Parts: sequence; C-alpha cells; structure tokens
Amino acid sequence: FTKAYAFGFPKIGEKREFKKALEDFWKGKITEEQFEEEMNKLRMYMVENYRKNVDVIPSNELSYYDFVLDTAVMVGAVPERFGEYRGLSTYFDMARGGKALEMTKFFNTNYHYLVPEIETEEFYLLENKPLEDYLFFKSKGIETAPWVIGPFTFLYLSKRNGEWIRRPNQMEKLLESLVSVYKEVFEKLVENGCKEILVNEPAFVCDLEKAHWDLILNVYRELSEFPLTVFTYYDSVSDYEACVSLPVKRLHFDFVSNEENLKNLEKHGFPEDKKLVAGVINGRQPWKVDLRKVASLVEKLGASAISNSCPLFHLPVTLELENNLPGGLKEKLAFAKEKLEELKMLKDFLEGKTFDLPNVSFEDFAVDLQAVERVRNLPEDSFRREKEYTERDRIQRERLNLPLFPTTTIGSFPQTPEVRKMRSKYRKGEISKEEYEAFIKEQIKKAIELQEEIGLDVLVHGEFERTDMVEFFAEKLNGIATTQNGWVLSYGSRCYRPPIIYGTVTRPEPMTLKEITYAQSLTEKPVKGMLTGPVTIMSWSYYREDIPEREIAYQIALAINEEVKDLEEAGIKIVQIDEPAFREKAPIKKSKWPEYFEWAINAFNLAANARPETQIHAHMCYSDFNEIIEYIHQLEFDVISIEASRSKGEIISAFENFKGWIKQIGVGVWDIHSPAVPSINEMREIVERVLRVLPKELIWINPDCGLKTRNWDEVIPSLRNMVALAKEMREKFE
Ligand SMILES: OC[C@@H](O)[C@@H](O)CO
Repeated sequence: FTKAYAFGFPKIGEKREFKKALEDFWKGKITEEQFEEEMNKLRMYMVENYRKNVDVIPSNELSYYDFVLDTAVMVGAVPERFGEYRGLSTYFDMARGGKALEMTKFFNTNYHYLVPEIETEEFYLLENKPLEDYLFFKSKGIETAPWVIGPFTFLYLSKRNGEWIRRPNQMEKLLESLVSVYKEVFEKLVENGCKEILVNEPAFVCDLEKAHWDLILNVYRELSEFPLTVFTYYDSVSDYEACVSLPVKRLHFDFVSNEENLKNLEKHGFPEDKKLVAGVINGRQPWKVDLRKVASLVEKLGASAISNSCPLFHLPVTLELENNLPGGLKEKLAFAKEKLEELKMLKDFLEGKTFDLPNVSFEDFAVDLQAVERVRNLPEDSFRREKEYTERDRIQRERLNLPLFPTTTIGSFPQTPEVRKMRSKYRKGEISKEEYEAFIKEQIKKAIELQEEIGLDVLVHGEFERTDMVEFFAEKLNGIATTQNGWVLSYGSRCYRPPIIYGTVTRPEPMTLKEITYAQSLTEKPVKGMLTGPVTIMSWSYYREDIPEREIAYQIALAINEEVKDLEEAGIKIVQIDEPAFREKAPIKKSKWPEYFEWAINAFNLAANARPETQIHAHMCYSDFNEIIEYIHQLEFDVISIEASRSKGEIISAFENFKGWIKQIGVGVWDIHSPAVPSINEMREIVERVLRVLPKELIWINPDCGLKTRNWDEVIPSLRNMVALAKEMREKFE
C-alpha cells in the first residue's frame, strides 16, 4: 500500500468560475449567498478531482482571496482600521481597496499573498474555518484533512510595525500565544473526527538560524498530540537533522526543486519513529515525467507515501482542451489534473496493481543545435560592452543633447476602452493585421504629439499594442508556445497564462521595429525602444528542465540582443530593458544568490550588449536596493530608473552609499498606484533628497512605474507638473 497525497489543486475552476464569482459579487451582480453557492460547487469539483487520484483529500483550500489572509483572520489578526470583523465585507476590505493589507510575492513564485499586520501580542480564535470546511465535507460523507499554514511560516510572512517578524527574538513571544490558538483549532477538529491535518511550513526552506529551529522544535512539541503531517517546499529544508527530529509522525519533503534534501537524507538517514512523504511530482513545471524513474526514487527511499513536491496551484487546471499547441508539445505536457493522474499511476505501479508505466523522453524535441552552440561557445565579449561607462557616457550625451534633469516616462500609457476593444477584435480576427496596425499607428501619433505638447525630453510609443509584457514577446519568439486556457492564479481574481518555453529560443523576425521606428519618425526627440529582459521572460513562463536555467536565459538574451541591434540599425538612440525578475526570480535562500546572480547578470548584459553610442536604460520598480546593489552595479546599463515617491527619495540611500557609483538614475517622483495628481512641491521634495549626495548630472525625472493602470485625465496633469518641476530644478541648480 502506497498512501498518496496531493495539495494545492487549483481553485479557479476549468471555466474560471472562481474569477467570475468573485467579480460578479464585487460588482453587485450576485448576492453573498449566491457567491457562496458557487464556491461550494468548486469545493466539490476539487475534492472530486482528488478522490479519483489520491488517498488523502485536503480541505480548507478554497480561499476567497488569500490563504495567508485566511490564517490571519483565523487567529484574530485583523488591524484596528477595519473595526470589528463582520465577515466577507471586512475580508474583502482587508484584501482590496484603500485600506487593504500589503500584497507581496509568496516566496519565489508568481502567486501573491496578503501580509498580515500584527498589532497585538495576543492571538485568539476569531473564526475556525478549518473546522467549517471539515464539517461541510463530512456532511457530504467525505473525510478530509484540513490544509493550514503552519505557525512559524505564518509569522515569518507577517509584519509588526512595518518590519518582518523574522528574528527569533521577534517571534518567540508571539509564538506561544499563536500556537495556543492552533492548539484550540486542532483540538476541535480532532473532537469532530478529523484524522489528519496538513500543516504547511515552507518557511523551513529559508536560510534559518539554528535559533529558529530551537523555536520551531518547542512549537511542535506543544502540538505533538495532534495528527499532523508537515509539508515543506520550494527548496531544501535549512536544517535537515533539526527538521527530522521534530515531534511529528509524518513529514513531507520536496525532492524536486532541490538536490540537498535527498543528499542529506542519504547521509543522515530518516528517523524510524516517523513516516516520509515523498514530494516527487513537480508543481512548478508542466512536464510529463518518467514515472519509472520517479518510482525508483520512492523505492530507494523506502517511502510509504508520495505526493506533489509543491502546491499544484502554480499550474493551470487541465491540458485537455489545449489542441492548438505546436506539433508534439501537448503529448509532453501535464497540468494540475494530469499531475494528480500521474500520482495515481505511480501509486498503482508502486503497489503492484500495474506493471507498466508510459515511457517519457524528449531531450532532442524542438532543439535547434545551431542556435544552441551559438550560445554554448559564448566568448566573453558578448557579455561586456565595447567601452566602459565613462567613455559611453561622453558619446551618448553628445549624441542626445539633453538638458539637466531630463524628463521621460518608463512604461505603457493608459488604454482607453477603444484601445482594448481593437486589441480584442484583432485577437478574435474581427479585423485584419493591417487594420490593427493602422489603429496602433494612430494611438502612437496621438501619444507622441501629446508628449511633445506636454514637453517631455525622451519619449515612448505607449505600448498600446501590448497587454502582458511577457506574452507580447513570447508570441514572437520561436521555442515558446502560448496556451488558450492555461490560466494560473496570480492573486485575488487576477489570472495569467504563463507561456511555455518548450525548446531552443530564437527570434525569427524583428519584434518591435515597426512601432518604434514609426514613433521616432514623428519627432526629433529621442524615442525609447522598449523590451523585456531575459530573466523576466522565463520567470513568467514554464520552461524545459533538461537544460540548465542559465542556458535558456542566454538563449533568450541573445534573441533580445538581436532586437537591440535591429533597433540600433534603425537609428534608435535609447533602449530600455525591463528586468523586474532580476530580484524576483532569485532563490528563496539568499545563500544561493551568488550562483543565481552570476547568470542573471550575464543574461541581462548579453541582452544589453549594445554599441557605445546606444544608451541602455534598466528599469525595476523595487521598493529598496540595499540587498542587491552589488549585483545591480554589475549590470551594464547606462541609466537605471527606480520608484522613489513612496520613500520620498530615501530609497536613494543604497546608491549614495555605494562607493564609486557614477551611473545615471531615473528618479520616480510620482506614485502611479494613486489616482491623485502629485503637486510640484511633493515631487520637489523627492528630487531634492536625491540630490543630497549624488551629482546633479546623474538625475532624470520620471514617474514611478508604468502608467497603464491610470486614466488620461490623471496622467496628463501629473506629467505637466513633472515637466514644470524639472524646469524649476534646472533654474535652481543652473
Ligand atoms: O526568504 C523568503 C522571503 O524573502 C519571502 O520570499 C517569503 O515569501
């Protein structure tokens, strides 16, 4: 007998019933009772999928917005600004709106959770959702195992007075209080017949201190009387011996995202007093795997149970209807539903109920050797630009002829309903390619003339022809496919369809030349080429695992550099490369950052390997650069734009303290997440702060980030104020 587990199955539904329910309810289209009924249908669909494939059925997974927020509500962590917790009304206020909790990435994934704000030192059982869901399924004659976020990870993902609660001394006191509530929840479950509880502790894979583990041991000793099964994923646990010594009867390890868990288990063994649950089916990638190979790992480990490595919600629901993928790709893929079926196959095989498993091997599939070696024989010169910054700077400035404190923007422009409809009609084939392009040309012209009128120094074409930055390029690159319904939850009701890098990546034709060249033909002002970095493209896409990550990254980077070269040839003087994944794609373990940044840096530089006369702008809307400034410094950009409104310019500290910093900085002086129009005085405070140490010639003035989420009536007046401010600064520091 091989007990099979599974967790994190997508909640959105095959027809995206979840997204529609949430949105209809918010718009007032349906009632709370109707919203609930729809959610229960999804609940049944989920456990139905589980029941057909695995032995242990999870419950408490259908979150109405975020499971971390659900955990906070469970323990009473509701900020005072929300008043008494009413229910859904309060829940969504904490989730979205002007008073909502901060939203941030869940570990190193594309799912975003809500950051609990701990205002009190005493937790209490506000709502027992785990019990609620457990009883709901029991009433349907279905035994389930509540899926909950463990107490250590919960605090680890939370903040107290604006700071993370991550040091042992910051966690210790709160934990005793927190575990007491968990104890109450667990006791009630057991009293009601609950046989197993799935506790998620992914924080165990962070670079923890031995002091953290001392705290964790004490936490679980207090919960040793409950039927707990602890899961860890996204990487190897930070202290194997300490982890396996925890007083829990069942322990799960992710044997997919890392090799350390296995090596450590082979070297130190695994306790006889507890059972191992082998996470052997990947939840982060959509590739079919040779179940005979997986089977051998499980057999060597003598593991009594199996399951996916990490939550399945990082994958789309089903591959079933994906019948328009490039030839041969569909047969090598497997989404959430198929991953569950793989666990069933593995279970049956391991129990001798079957003696055969489908063969899986496609190493040569979609592999373009000529392009591969083009990257494998990479000579240093493709990673370092011809001349050093100081020399390039001299050449660029004489070429650009820009004033002190030049102004520009750094992203998309707002998209009217008309722009959206045209893109729609185009995708549906309602209109021709020539027709769509003509429309785009019109929007670009209007945008260019508007910037001219407003008085900006460096212009952008608006990107009215793009929706998702990564999808835009994925559709133009060979080796990358896009799905029709491969939806994956990002947060709340927001879903995205990750592209699939299934083979060697190359750029067959120019991807952005027509729009950029056209925009530039309308003005004497320099117009920016706008591209997305290599690491960002793969960060938002699924990709082959039988090739090192850095190779895929360099392949993409080379393709991007070809675009850069075509832009240069076309006379484009400035090229911006947005690489938000530079930090966002970094390992959860900062101890693994050296190896990661080595190639992330090389990938960007390969993509940005432009002629000395070509000004390269790197763009990243990070809230702080203190922990990565040393890596940033190795990127061969000429200008780097940052968001400085939130910190009122204090984010500049990482730059003024970097000895030898001499590159230009595009200072964001306007928060594009607010409809409010920044006053000239507000922006002035920011620029003045930035000018405290750094020389004035390094500074550019621009908005914080893209503008596509704002309306024109907000953008125009803010842009004019930005120009007015820059003009003022020039007179002052003339
Ligand atoms: O160390 C992991 C931390 O930086 C966050 O990604 C957790 O969500």
